[PDB]
Amino acid sequence: MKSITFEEHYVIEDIQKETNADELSHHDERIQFMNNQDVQIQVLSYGNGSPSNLVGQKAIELCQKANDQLANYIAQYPNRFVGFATLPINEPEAAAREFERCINDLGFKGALIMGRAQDGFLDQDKYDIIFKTAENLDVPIYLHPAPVNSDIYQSYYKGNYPEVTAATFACFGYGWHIDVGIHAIHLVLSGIFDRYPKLNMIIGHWGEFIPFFLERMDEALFAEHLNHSVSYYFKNSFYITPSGMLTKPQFDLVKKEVGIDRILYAADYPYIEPEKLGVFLDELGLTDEEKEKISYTNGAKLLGL
Ligand SMILES: [Ca+2]
Repeated sequence: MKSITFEEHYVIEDIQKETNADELSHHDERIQFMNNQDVQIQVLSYGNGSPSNLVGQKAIELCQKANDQLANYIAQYPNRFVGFATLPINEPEAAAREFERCINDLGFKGALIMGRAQDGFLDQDKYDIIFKTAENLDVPIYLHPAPVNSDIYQSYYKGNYPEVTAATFACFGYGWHIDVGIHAIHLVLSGIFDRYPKLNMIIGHWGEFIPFFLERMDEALFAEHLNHSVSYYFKNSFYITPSGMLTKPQFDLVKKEVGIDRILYAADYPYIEPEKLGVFLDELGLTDEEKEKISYTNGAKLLGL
């Protein structure tokens, strides 16, 4: 059974010099992984050091270059890849125009945004245009982690242990996942999904802790200004992926909280190269219908394939 994978990364060497298997030129290594793991399509997004974290004209020009080079690559292998836009978030009106260009000119099927803006989370009024654009284009936004701000690193992650421990704790060990979950909650609480009810967002790492507390948020997080309960937005406007963390207890929690229709597959290639990607869905006690949904059908519907 073939899959569509949603959190698969690339970088461009020349863009990296300005800002190894992640390099877009490493085509054969990418295809070997996909073929061996029964992956039909990788949805490609910029990886480490994305130009989306830069400011002004430089951020604009480097995102345009990344998107153009990605589109040239997909045009060579159109049956195996779909593109997600890289946006200069620190320039929101320019980001919304680049989003439109990616969808309408480049044939991309959404955007992946790493971290947050230089001035905070994307619930701020100035970023509303990005979400409005995504709904208008009928495409999702994948909200991905990135390094936390220095004030969070110093308050929460530095402690009585080595610096390498503090850095990994702040990043992929825990911290940047806590951060992206909080960012996604800001988006819900700000009413983005009441303004743009057809908008869908995607989050990785089994929901960035959010599914652990859905029932508790409905009971304890006061949000009477929204049209729906807090949990409703995660069940109806979000999709969740594993990001190559192929662990059953988290899958079971996510299935009970959001349901099978909201789960998409993802490997986090090449930062994770999960050897069990092609067999994991067979170890969860799922029906063939459920396996088909997670592997390809939920994603094919979302991407309009
Ligand atoms: Ca990733």
